[PDB]
Amino acid sequence: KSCCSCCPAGCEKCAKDCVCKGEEGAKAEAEKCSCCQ
Ligand SMILES: [Cd+2]
Ligand SMILES: [Cd+2]
Ligand SMILES: [Cd+2]
Ligand SMILES: [Cd+2]
Repeated sequence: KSCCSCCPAGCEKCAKDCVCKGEEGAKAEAEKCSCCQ
């Protein structure tokens, strides 16, 4: 699943376990993040 607001369901960055799973300062609402990019 997209598992994110900053990533789609294809983010292979999240294909391991959602690299941004940390809902701390890596807010997904952002619509996009800066770890997978
Ligand atoms: Cd994300
Ligand atoms: Cd991601
Ligand atoms: Cd994710
Ligand atoms: Cd990310």
